[PDB]
Amino acid sequence: QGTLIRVTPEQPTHAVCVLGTLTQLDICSSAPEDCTSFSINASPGVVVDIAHSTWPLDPGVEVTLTMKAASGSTGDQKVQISYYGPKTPPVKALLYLTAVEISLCADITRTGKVKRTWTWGPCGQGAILLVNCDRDNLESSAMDCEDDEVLDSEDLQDMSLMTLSTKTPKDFFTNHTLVLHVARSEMDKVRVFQATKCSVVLGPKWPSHYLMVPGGKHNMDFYVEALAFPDTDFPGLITLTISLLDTSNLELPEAVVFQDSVVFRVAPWIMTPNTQPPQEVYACSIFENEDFLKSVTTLAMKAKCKLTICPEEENMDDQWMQDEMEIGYIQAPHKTLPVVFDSPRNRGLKEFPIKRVMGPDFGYVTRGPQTGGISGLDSFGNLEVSPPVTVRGKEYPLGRILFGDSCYPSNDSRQMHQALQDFLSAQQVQAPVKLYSDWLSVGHVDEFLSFVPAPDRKGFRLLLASPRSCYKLFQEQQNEGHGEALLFEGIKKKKQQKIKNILSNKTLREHNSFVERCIDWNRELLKRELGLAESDIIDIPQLFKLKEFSKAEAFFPNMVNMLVLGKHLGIPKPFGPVINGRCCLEEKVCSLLEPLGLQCTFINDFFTYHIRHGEVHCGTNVRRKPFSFKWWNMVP
Amino acid sequence: QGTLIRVTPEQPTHAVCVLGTLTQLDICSSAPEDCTSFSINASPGVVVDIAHSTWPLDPGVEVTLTMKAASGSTGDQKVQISYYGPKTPPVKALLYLTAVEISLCADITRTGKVKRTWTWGPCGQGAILLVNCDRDNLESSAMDCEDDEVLDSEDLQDMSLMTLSTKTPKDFFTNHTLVLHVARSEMDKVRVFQATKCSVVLGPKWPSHYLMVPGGKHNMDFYVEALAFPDTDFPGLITLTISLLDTSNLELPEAVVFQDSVVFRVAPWIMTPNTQPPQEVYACSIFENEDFLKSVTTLAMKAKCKLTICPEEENMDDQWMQDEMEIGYIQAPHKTLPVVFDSPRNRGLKEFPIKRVMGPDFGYVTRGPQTGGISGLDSFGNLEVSPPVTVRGKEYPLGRILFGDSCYPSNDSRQMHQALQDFLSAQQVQAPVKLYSDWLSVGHVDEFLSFVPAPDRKGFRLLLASPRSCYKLFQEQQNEGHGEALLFEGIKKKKQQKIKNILSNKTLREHNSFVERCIDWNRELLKRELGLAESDIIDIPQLFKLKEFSKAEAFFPNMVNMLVLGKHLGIPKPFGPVINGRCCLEEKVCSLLEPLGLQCTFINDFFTYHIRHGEVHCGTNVRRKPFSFKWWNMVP
Ligand SMILES: [Ca+2]
Ligand SMILES: [Ca+2]
Ligand SMILES: [Ca+2]
Ligand SMILES: [Ca+2]
Ligand SMILES: [Ca+2]
Ligand SMILES: [Ca+2]
Ligand SMILES: [Ca+2]
Ligand SMILES: [Ca+2]
Ligand SMILES: [Ca+2]
Ligand SMILES: [Ca+2]
Repeated sequence: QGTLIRVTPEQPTHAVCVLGTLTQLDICSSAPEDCTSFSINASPGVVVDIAHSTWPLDPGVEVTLTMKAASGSTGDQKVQISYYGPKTPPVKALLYLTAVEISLCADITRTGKVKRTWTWGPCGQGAILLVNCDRDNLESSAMDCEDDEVLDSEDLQDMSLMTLSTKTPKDFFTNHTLVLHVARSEMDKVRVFQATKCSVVLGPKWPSHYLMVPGGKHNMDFYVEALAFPDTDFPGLITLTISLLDTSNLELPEAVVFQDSVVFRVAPWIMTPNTQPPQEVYACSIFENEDFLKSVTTLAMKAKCKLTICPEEENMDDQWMQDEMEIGYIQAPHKTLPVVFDSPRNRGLKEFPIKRVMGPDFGYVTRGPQTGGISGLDSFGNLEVSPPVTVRGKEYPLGRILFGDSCYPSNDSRQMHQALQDFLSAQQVQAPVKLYSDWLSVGHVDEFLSFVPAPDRKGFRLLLASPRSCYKLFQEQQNEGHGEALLFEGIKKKKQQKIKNILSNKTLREHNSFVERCIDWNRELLKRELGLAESDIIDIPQLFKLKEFSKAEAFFPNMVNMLVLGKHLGIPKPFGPVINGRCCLEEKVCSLLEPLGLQCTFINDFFTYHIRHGEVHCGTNVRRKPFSFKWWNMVP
Repeated sequence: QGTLIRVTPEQPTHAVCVLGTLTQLDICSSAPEDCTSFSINASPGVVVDIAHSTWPLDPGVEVTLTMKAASGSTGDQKVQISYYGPKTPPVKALLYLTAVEISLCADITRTGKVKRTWTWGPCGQGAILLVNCDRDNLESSAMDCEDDEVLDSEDLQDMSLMTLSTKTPKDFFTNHTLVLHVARSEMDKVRVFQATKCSVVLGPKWPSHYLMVPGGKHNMDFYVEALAFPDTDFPGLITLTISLLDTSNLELPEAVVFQDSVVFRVAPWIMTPNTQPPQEVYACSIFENEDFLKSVTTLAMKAKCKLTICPEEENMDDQWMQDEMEIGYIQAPHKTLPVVFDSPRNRGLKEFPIKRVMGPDFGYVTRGPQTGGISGLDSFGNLEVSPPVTVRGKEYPLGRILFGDSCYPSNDSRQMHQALQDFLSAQQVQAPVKLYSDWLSVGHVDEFLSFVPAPDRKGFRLLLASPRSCYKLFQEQQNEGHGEALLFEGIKKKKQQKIKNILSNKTLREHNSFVERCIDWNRELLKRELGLAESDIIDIPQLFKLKEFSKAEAFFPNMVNMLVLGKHLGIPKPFGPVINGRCCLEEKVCSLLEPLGLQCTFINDFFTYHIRHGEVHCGTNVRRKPFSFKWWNMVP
C-alpha cells in the first residue's frame, strides 16, 4: 500500500516503514505560522523525493520517503523538516523512522522455486496449489487433506511452499505482532502448516493465527494444501494475508500498520485424450473372459504398459471398467499426480476407485448423489476429451471435454447429472462441449466416436460410426459377386444373414437412416466446436438397430468402441462376411487405419461384452501421460 | 449451424433448409463409377457456390447451397447434379429442397425494439431481462414472479419480448414440430408466457413446450421474466432455445433438424450514491421527534422530494430507517424500476420494506438468514456506494459499493454476512470494496465517511471524519483567546467542558489518535480503490471516544453522518463552543462546504438519536435517480 505521515513541530513523530511501500509526508497540516518555506534533511538510509534546495510550503507539493535497508534498531533513521520564513528563525519537526522487511513469498512465477492478483497465460503470475486428494499415508483410507495433521514427510511434496521473510531490529516484536489469515469464506478450502515438524496454523477451524517471530533476520516456512477443487460455488482462488499490528499501547486495541497477500489458484482436474501415450490399463476378470483378457494383456505388453486387473470377488460381476471412473491428473510446478474421478454410478465396481486406485501419488475426487438420482449418462463411457485443437483462433491446448446429452429436455430425456456438468465446467481448461447421445440405448458418446493418433494433419483422426459406409461396403461386395456372404460367420448359437438380405431389409435401412442422422448432427457439432474439417474425420462402417423405446444398439460389435494404446488398437471383432479369406469389415477398417501407422487387433468380445450392450472400450480403462503444456499457461 | 446433404443417383433426396444456415453438399460419397466429372444445375431460388462450367469429381471441392426466400410448398426448389465421364452418358441425382424461415428474436441491440453469446460494452450484444420482483398486482403481498400467471396487463411492461417468426409452406407442420426450451439448470430462474391473454409455456415446472404453429407466415409473441438475481451459484445468463424436429416417420423418434437460441442476461441490482439527485425521503416518527421531523420536512421541500414517514405503530420504536433497507434499481431498455434491498437485520422496521415500500413499480429483494446469525455489520448504514470514478484507466461508471469489515478475522471480529457480500459481488457492476469499520461500536462506514456533489474536479468530495481537524480548530480558538468556551453550550441535562480541558485531556487525545489511525487506514484504502487524490477529500472536524470493548463512538454529534439532498445538507448539530455568536464547529463546516455551493442546515438530533448511538443519516433513507449510463455498456 502507501502510508501518510503527518509531521508537527509540536513534538517528534515515530513511525514504522515497510520496505517496498510508498511513504508520503504531510508537511502543511501543522506547519507553524510565521512560515513560508521548508527544507528537508534526512539520514543516509532515507531517500527523499519532491515533485510539483528548498521549497515553498504549499499543499500540492509532494514528499516521498524510501528506505534502503532494514533498521538495526528502533528509530535509527531520522528525518528533519525545517520550516522557515522571511524574518522567522527555522523551526524543526522531527520524524524517527524504523524500517523493516516483511515479505510473504510463494512460487508466483511457476518455476518450482520461491524467492496482487492471479493472472492466466505465459505472461501471467500467481502460485499454484494442489488439492491434497491422494493418500500417501499407507495406513487409513482417507485422503491426506481430511484431517489436521501431516502424517508423512512425503505428504509435503504435494504442498505448496510459502515463506515469510522478516528483517527487523531485535526488539521489534516487543511492540508489534504479525498475524497470518485467510477469509472466513475460504478457510474451509485450505489448510496451512508451519514448519519448525509441521503444525496447523490455518484451516477450516482457524482463520487467523498470531505468529511467533524473533527480531532480526528470520525466515519461516509454511506448507499449504487445498481441500476443494474449483466448482460452481468456488472459482478456485485462495488468498492468504499477513498483517502487521502495532501493540504498543497497552490500553488501546491493536492498530493495522501493513498488509500483504499472496493469491493461489487451485489446480483443476484435467483429462487426457486417446492421443496421449498410455501408461497403465484396467479390466475386470469374470465368467469366461480369459480370452478377452489375453488379447488385452498382449496389446498392453506391445504398448509398454503396466496392466491391472480387478478380480471377480471385488467386481461383484461388474465388467464395465470404463464406466465407474475416469483417470485424469492435477499439475503444479513442483508436483504432478494422477487423480481418479469416480462416477456416482456406484455399481459392482463401486469400491475399486476408493480402495484400489486411490493411493500414494494417486488422487481421488467424486461428485453427484451417491445413493440415487442417477442415469446411465453419468457413466464415464459418456465422458471423453478431444485432442488439442484450435477453433477459429482460440487454442484449446488440452482439448475439450465431450459428454453426451439429449437434444432438449422432456419427461423421457436423460442428462448427465448437473453436479458433474458443473464440476467439469468449473475446471475451465477443457471447456466442455455437449453432444447428442440420448438416442442410444446406453447413451454414451464412446458408442459413436473415438479419436486416434495420426502422423500428419493435426496429429489425429476423429473416428465416427457410419451406417452409410457399411451399406456402401456391403453393396460393393454384392455387386462384385458376394451377395451370398454371411454376417456372423464364425458364430453358432446365432442366426447368420446374407448381405443380400441385409441390403434389402427396409426396416433395418430405416433405423440406420435415423441413426445416420443422429450421428451427422454430432458430426457437424464436432466440426463447429473442435474446428474439424472432413479430412480430420474417418468413418467406420457400423450398423445399428432400434429396440426398446426406439433406442439404438449395435447390430454387430461396435468397432468404434475400441481400446487405443498409442498406435496399437484393440478393436471389437465384427464377425463380418468372410470374403477372399477375411472378414470384409476388418479388411475395410485396416484399409482406413493402417496407412496412419495403426495396428489393428480384433478382439473377440461377443458373448462376454457385446450381448451385454458394450464392447472393448466399455470393458477397459487407461491412464495416460499428462500434457506437457502447463494448464496455467492457457488463457481460457 | 451448418448441414451436410449427401446426394445419390440411387434415388432422390428430400431436405429442409433453414434460411441463414450454411448447407453443403457431399457429391462424392455415392458418385457412381464410370465417372470423372460433375455439373450442377438448380432452380432460381437456390444459389450454388463452388471453391477449390463443370468440375472434377474430387472430395476436396466444396459445394454450398443458399436459399433466397421461404418455400411456398414442400419441395418447390430443386437441385440436379449431373455426373459424367469420358464415354459415359450423364446420370443425374436429384435433391428436392424446402426452404423455411425460423427466427427467434429478442432485443439484442438493447434499443427497446425487437426485429450466439452475451457480450458487455457499447459494441456488445445480448438482450436484458428483469427480475419481476415488484408487485403490480394490487391485491396480495407476493412478488409478481412467485406464481405461474400474469394477473395484470401492466405486469407485461416489466417483461422482455421475444418473437418467433416463421415462414413455411402451409402444410409444413404436418411433418415437423417446433419446441421451445430452457436447460433444467436454468428453468427455476425464468418464466416464459405465450401471448394469444398469456399462458405459461416455460418455467420452474416445465423445461420444454411443443409449440402450436400454423404453416405459412406466422409471428408468435412471448413474454419473459426472470425470477432470480445474479448470485454466487447463478452468473446471470439464461438461454432459451427453439428446436425444429422432423416427425415424418410415424415409426421412428423425432430427429433434430435445426436449433437456435437467444441469450438473456439478468439485470443486476444497482445502488445510487449521494451525488445522484434525490426523489423521496424516509423517516420514522417516535417519542418526541416532531422537531427532528420538521427540519427534515423543510429540507425535503427545498430539495423537491416526496417525503414518506413510518408512524410508530408500524415502527415498534425502531427509528433507524437507514439500517433496515437500501434503495437501488434495476434497468432494462424497456423498463427501469426502483428496488429495495431489505437487510436481514429484522428489528422493528422489519415489515416496512415488505408492506410499505415494495409495490407497483417498486421491486423487492432480500438476503441472509432471516431469524438469526446476524451482526450489526449487516445493517445498511454499513452499505454505501461511491460516485463514478476511474481508477488507473479502469472506469466504474456506476461507482463502487463500499462496506465495512474487520482488518482480519478473530473470535471478536465482525463481518457483513457472506450471503450479502456474495450477492453484492455477483451484481458485478459496482465491484465492491471492503473498508475497515469494526473499530466502531456500531461499525458502519456511514459513521466516518460521506460523499457530496461538487461543481468541479470529479464532481464530488469525499468527506471523512477527522479528530486531527477538530484538535487544530480547538487549539486555534484557545490560542486566539477562547480556551474558556464550552462544548455542549445549549444543553442542560449535560456536563459542559471547556476547550482548555478538552485539549489537555490526554486519554481523550490517545483515543482519538487511535481513531485517527483507523480512519487514515481507510483514507489510503479509498485513495487506492477509488483513485482519489487529497484534493478529492475534505476532513470534517470530529472527536470520538472509546467505550465498551475499546470501540469508538462519537464524542459530540457525528457531523459526517448527514443527509445529502443535492446541494442541501442535513448535518447533525454539534453543539460546539459558541464563539463570536456561533458554534465554531458549524462555522468550520460551513467554511469547507459553502464554497462548493452547499447549504448546511444543522438539525438537532441530540436526545432522540445521538444518545442512542446514531445521527441524521442513520434516522433516514433516500431514493435517488438511477444513473443515465446503462449498466450493460460497462465492461466489468
Ligand atoms: Ca493430513
Ligand atoms: Ca498427499
Ligand atoms: Ca462410484
Ligand atoms: Ca503424494
Ligand atoms: Ca471415458
Ligand atoms: Ca405472476
Ligand atoms: Ca411486475
Ligand atoms: Ca429485514
Ligand atoms: Ca411494474
Ligand atoms: Ca446505506
